[PDB]
Amino acid sequence: DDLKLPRQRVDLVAPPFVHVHEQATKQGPKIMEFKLVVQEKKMVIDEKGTTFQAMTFNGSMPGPLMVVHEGDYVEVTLVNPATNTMPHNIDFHSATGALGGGALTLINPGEQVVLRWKATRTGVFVYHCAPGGPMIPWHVVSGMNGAVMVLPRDGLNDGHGHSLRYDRIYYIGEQDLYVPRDEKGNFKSYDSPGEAYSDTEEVMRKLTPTHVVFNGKAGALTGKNALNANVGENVLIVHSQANRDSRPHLIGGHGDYVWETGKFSNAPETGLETWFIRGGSAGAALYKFLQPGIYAYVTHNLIEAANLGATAHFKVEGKWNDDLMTQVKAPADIPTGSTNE
Amino acid sequence: DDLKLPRQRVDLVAPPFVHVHEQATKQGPKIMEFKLVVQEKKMVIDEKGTTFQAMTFNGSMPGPLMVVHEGDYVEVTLVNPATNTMPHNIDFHSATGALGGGALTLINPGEQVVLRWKATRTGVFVYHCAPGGPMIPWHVVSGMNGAVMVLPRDGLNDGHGHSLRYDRIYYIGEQDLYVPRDEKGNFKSYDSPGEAYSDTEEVMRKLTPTHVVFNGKAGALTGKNALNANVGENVLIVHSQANRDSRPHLIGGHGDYVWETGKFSNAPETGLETWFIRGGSAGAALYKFLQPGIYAYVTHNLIEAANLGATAHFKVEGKWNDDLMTQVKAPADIPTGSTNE
Amino acid sequence: DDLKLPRQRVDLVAPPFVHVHEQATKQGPKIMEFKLVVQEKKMVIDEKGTTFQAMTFNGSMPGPLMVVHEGDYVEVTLVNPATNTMPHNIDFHSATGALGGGALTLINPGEQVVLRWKATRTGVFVYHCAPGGPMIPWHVVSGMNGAVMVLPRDGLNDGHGHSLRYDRIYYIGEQDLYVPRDEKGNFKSYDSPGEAYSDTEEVMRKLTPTHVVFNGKAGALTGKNALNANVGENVLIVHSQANRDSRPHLIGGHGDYVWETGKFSNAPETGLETWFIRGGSAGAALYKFLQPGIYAYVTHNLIEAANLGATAHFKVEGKWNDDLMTQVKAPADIPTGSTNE
Ligand SMILES: [Cu+2]
Ligand SMILES: [Cu+2]
Ligand SMILES: [Cu+2]
Ligand SMILES: [Cu+2]
Ligand SMILES: [Cu+2]
Ligand SMILES: [Cu+2]
Repeated sequence: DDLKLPRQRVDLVAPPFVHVHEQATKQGPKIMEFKLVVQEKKMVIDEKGTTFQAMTFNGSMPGPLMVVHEGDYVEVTLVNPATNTMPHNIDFHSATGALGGGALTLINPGEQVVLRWKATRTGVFVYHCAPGGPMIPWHVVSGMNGAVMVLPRDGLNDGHGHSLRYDRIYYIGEQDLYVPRDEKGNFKSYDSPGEAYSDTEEVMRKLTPTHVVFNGKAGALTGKNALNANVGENVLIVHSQANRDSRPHLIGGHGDYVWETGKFSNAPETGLETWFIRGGSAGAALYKFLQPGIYAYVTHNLIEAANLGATAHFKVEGKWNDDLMTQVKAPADIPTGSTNE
Repeated sequence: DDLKLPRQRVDLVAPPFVHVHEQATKQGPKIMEFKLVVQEKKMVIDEKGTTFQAMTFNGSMPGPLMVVHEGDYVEVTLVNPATNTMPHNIDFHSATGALGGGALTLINPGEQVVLRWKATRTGVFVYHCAPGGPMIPWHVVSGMNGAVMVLPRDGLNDGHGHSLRYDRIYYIGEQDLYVPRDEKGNFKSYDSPGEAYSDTEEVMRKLTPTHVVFNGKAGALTGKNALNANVGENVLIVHSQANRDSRPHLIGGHGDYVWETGKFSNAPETGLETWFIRGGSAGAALYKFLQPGIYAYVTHNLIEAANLGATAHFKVEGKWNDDLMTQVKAPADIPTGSTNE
Repeated sequence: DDLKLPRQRVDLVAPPFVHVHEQATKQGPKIMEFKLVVQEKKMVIDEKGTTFQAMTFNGSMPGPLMVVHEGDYVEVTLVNPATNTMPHNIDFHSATGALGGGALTLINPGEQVVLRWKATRTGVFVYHCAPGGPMIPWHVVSGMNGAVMVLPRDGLNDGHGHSLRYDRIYYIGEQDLYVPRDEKGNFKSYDSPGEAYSDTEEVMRKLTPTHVVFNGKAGALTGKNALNANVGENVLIVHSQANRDSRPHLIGGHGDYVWETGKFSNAPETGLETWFIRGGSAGAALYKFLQPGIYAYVTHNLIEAANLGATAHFKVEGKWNDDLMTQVKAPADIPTGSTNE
């Protein structure tokens, strides 16, 4: 029975940015059309230049954020070009049936498939490849995961009948990676994903990542690729982790409104210091910036954040508020008449 | 001062099934009588036939689910037959005082003990052995843990004054296991729990399980022992983990109503993709099946799920709903006029 | 523009105790003055006498609990005596701007600094050192972390308009430690923090602690330093973990009211068995003791609790309530007419 709704083609953009969308809408349900192209390729994952045999949707880790509204249909064309070596598929945690779509989307290199799923559940959700068996974790931790956001048609709210609107949105995909080392402790390089598999599975089995990165590599979202904001802006930070827990924290800020389980039918928690993304999920936090300067956005296992790659920066423009915080006395020599024992 | 209430003897059944019970009841408080018999025995824990020196309540991992109502008394006869080698006891996280009952239930082989605890707290709760000191984790990770459910007398509700009723209930006990390996990486076998202890403690200390299983072994709840359901049924899935965190996910479904901390005085969260069972607790999720087919129920560390044992299946009978999901175009060769870069 | 409020100097006390404070107050906002003195020193961390090159605020792990009210200003003098070897600073997760204060408080040995932050966010919050880069995790896991509590001016409430008042408060700071071992597996000793660093970083990178302790050492809060309470007392247990997740559980009790994300703008959950402190946060639980005796307070990874150091005790005075729990029959030989198969 043909589905007779308007169609809208969406052009995806690379994370941490997000394709243009409306928050609140008075449009009715549409068939929202997306295309994802699998790309297997070697990628650089850390500041020392370590390479990795990655597998991606659309060439990025994470895959791009898709945004629709409650009641829309999502029609995804998944493409597996013949330059790839592996079969792939896609599982939407937002979707109902057939293992999230994985049981309807298995494609060999040289094939494509078209899946439609109804967006009946609001929130942010993981999507990931899941070919079967041990290939499921391997494809996911090789980079084959992203997220989809299903907004209420009226946009976000605080769970107490007040509208919430973001000025800016960023998507932070966190990736646990498992890179083999040689006898001397150096990371090993491989010429194909298949050649990396056996050694990689051994590292995976011990459940300790070698790297934990945002946007696919250590330092991806620092330096010149820091995330911009301004004092007074309400920023939505979507965070996903398809395989392993995370504990996001905005250093020098808070989560004003946090859906740590990621589902907008639940009221957000207020005023959090650190929240928790359970592996296999996406969550989201709103924050209104109150101070200018550099903020570091981390997982608050600080070892992961500082030493395995999992730090992003915000650079926030505006005027400093000395009522909220001030340096009363700059560093000075301890007074000779001090005690301090 | 004798307690003058009606007595009801309950016959426990092996997980993942649950003894017969009422959800809502107009019966008053009763003394609900249960018996648990400790059994130390070698068990098979994975598809390659690895054996393990297990210690169990009632011969199963997990121990059986006990179900009572708020205000009932629970009178447990704990039996430690003289064929066992170790002292054992029982700690109910549902109970108040004496380390959950552990300080009143320590029995040598050849002894039994009778503990009564009042079910003053609603929810699902862990029970476990806890003899003292380093024996506490060892007995728990050797299999000596289960769960108890204390239902409100009016049954479950959504926290907004609407009754919730399940058509079916399953109990998923997740077990982290720590099996020693020899110099070549093969799992070691032992002739007794005591002989396994020193080598097992060394693996335990590094906090990385070798196996993470549902119902005591990899593949326990797949193949012919898949969990049955039908389209339209509301299924309650109780999940426990006595020692280590888990992140349950129903692949192709959701948690319609989830008590991830497991306590029915709190309203459930709605529409979750993945939830979180903190180690040392039980949680519960309701889901109404909307699509037929195979569903995989996992912890969403996919390495744990696919490679360490932690996958169950549901086989759901009914009619496919093409409005919720459909394969618009089956796999086909990428059109020659396609781009895809 | 000078801030013209009354000033109040607070004398901090060593954990697990808490400086005197009011729960509800009709005082207006004050500038609450605190001093923290960094101390680098070797400390004993386990029952076998293992030593560790620690770095602390005020000589303790955790640093002391600071207590203020919503709307107060907190003026902290941070002192780094010239006997220390390292630069230090302080990041308050309760504060807004400048990386929580870290970007305004970096002091060399022989210096001090004065930071003021407005207590605009209610809850319990971590504070920690964060000098920069890989020094951030190293200083934190060397002991440089504590917590601050920002109470509502009306004190705590249940989120349903009922006041909650504690009779007693304890602060449990949990510390993950990473102690190097030699080729034979023995813990290594060092003459300075700098000399320990390279070997310690290698252990940190594998993300598995060697020790997980409360109040700075295994057994700190057992034996003669057990935590006292009485039947009928409502006890607030503040728990922090600056780097790694924890799952607190009171063995033989419950969490009557739990803010596991730690922020008093959110209603607490009721009747929990086990709760979850996400690494980089503090949470809090109220419990009214109903039974006398020993209680063990653990992280419910029981391996961590029994074998890596993470057990505290409460010793509770009062009268046993046989209605809540009783030993119906003491241990006895299994009756000859028993079956039990
Ligand atoms: Cu794939
Ligand atoms: Cu998934
Ligand atoms: Cu036992
Ligand atoms: Cu327990
Ligand atoms: Cu420091
Ligand atoms: Cu921090």
